[PDB]
Amino acid sequence: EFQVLFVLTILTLISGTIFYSTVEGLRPIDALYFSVVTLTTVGDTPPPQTDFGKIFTILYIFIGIGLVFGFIHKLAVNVQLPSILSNLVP
Amino acid sequence: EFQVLFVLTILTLISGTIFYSTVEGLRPIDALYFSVVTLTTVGDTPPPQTDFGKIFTILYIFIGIGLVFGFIHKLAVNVQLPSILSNLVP
Amino acid sequence: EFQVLFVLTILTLISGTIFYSTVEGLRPIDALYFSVVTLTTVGDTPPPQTDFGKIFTILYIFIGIGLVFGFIHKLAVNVQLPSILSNLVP
Amino acid sequence: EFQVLFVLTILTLISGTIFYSTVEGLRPIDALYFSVVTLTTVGDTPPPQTDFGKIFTILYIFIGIGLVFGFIHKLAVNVQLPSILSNLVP
Ligand code: NA
Ligand code: NA
Ligand code: NA
Ligand code: NA
Ligand code: NA
Ligand code: NA
Repeated sequence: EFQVLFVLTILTLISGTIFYSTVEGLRPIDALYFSVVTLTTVGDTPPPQTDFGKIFTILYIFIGIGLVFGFIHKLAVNVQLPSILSNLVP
Repeated sequence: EFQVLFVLTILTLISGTIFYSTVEGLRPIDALYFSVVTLTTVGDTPPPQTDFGKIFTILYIFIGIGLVFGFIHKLAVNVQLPSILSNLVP
Repeated sequence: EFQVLFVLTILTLISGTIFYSTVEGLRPIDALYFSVVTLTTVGDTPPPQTDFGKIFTILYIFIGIGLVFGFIHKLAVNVQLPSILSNLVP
Repeated sequence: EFQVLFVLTILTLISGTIFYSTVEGLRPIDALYFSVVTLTTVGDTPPPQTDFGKIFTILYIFIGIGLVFGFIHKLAVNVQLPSILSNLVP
């Protein structure tokens, strides 16, 4: 489960990194950052400047938001919860 | 269900596209983009400049956020989940 | 329930409108807009410029986000859902 | 539960405050603000300017978003709900 959401999240971010670095001309790290803050809805960066960028982003949001939060709802619910929960036991 | 959330999401975005292109003077694609990042809460674009735009946006957020995420909670929960889940079966 | 979440959401937004118009010097409509996009996490506007504004916003987010989404999870789950659901019945 | 989510949220924000004030050169209050709007997804501030800042932020989002909302889903669900609910009783 977690490992699978891990991989799926990775592929989604890799695709975003390749897309924005190519079409929006971003450095890879900036392309990855944009992909991450977009899918997590933080959206603290300027929007895409090209129409291709805008269209892809719209589809990217709809298809990737569900996956990213599903993964997050496990990274802390099935991995970080116990580590802290079990330790909260004297 | 999915098909219905599909259509409802479409109508909501169409209304947003017409509204922002007319009142905020955005090109249709930019009006659609603003509508999408607003309802998904990414909000990476500058806010509306007119009071009419601000008022509509406030109402648009409250009435459309629930629908958009409901749709998303199906596009990946009842459509993208199986496609990957079932295939995860040797 | 809905009517109560309605009122609670209203009071929260009224407080935000008064606060930002006074401390950040925003016109009331802009103060209301900032309050709304902040609590719904759209956050498409520039952040507060004063330290008082930043501190209040931090507390405002933590105390109001839960309420605002609870209300939203009813405005469409217990009000907009039936209207469309029941009508989907031939 | 609440008290524990309280503390965990605190530590996460303290780490963010120290990180951004040091690496991005922000005043402590601004570092705390950035940490808060990032983890709650409001993201109304300019993104980090350094690559170290971008990388940390990516990891910070994935590890802290779940915790922050879990806490929020208690600050109003197990603390602010009764206070208003019980009082709604004549
Ligand atoms: Na956001
Ligand atoms: Na945002
Ligand atoms: Na912004
Ligand atoms: Na958000
Ligand atoms: Na933003
Ligand atoms: Na800007």
